[PDB]
Amino acid sequence: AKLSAVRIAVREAPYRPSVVQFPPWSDGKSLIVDQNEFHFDHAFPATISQDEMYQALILPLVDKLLEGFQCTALAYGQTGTGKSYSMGMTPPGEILPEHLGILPRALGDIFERVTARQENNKDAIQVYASFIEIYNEKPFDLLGSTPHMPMVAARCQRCTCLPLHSQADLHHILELGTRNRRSRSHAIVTIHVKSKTHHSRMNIVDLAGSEGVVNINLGLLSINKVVMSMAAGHTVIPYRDSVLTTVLQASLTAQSYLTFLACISPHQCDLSETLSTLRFGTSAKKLRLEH
Ligand SMILES: Nc1ncnc2c1ncn2[C@@H]1O[C@H](COP(=O)(O)OP(=O)(O)O)[C@@H](O)[C@H]1O
Ligand SMILES: [Mn+2]
Repeated sequence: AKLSAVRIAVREAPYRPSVVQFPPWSDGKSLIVDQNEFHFDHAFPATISQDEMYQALILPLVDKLLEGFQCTALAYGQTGTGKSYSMGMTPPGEILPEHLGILPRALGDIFERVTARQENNKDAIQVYASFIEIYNEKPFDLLGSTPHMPMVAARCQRCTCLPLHSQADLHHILELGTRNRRSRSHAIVTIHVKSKTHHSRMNIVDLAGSEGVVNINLGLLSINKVVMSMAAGHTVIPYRDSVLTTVLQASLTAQSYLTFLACISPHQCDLSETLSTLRFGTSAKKLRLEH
């Protein structure tokens, strides 16, 4: 069995001549860069607001998460392309309403839907949040008592989950987790939706720079492998090829959802970096086949 859906989106960062061109005639899921043509499920130009991007890219997942399916939204790309901004990895309180990312918007749609069905349901739903960090291929629980001690054979599930009852709680753990953060640092804030009989996760991954100057994008590449392995039942999925695919092992299963947000720079000087990001995207779309 394979994933329910693997979606790929691209978002252009604010300009400061853009190498990113959105054809005057297109399905709106295409873009051209350096004479090459890329086709994805979404192509957000720099003028698209947080709200629009969330409504189109994540909102749909809230329903799957609620029906019990594991969901992952992963942002990757060159440093400074709006990844952390996009996933809303900064404390909500200090951020203006229009600039709030996916994290706080998703938590709100979750609460609203849980409260709108707390009377008519199969059984009460509990909501928690975990904050993990991968530093130099080593998982760190930023919400635990030892936010500086690697994990092993127990990082997937074992990871302090703090209760969530309001945006205030999300702010707290986002503030806490941040203060516990010390050449690549990826963040994974998982919104856990637990019930007596079901546990579904919404993994919001905010990877570190993909630029250069096992490599640096072992996580990313490892995901593609893992994906292609499920579409053909290789009997042995390479979940351990990287900490990233290990920590997200319970979410990289059949019927689970995965979405990539490729953030790119519109600047000429980042041409090579922007192309790498786009190329990987294409591969992810290719492996995304058969699903
Ligand atoms: N779409 C956007 N709208 C307004 N400001 C943005 C946008 N995207 C990025 N920024 C700003 O650019 C800077 C870098 O964004 P950031 O997400 O931290 O890059 P990254 O996390 O990928 O290294 C931050 O000040 C962020 O607010
Ligand atoms: Mn960042």
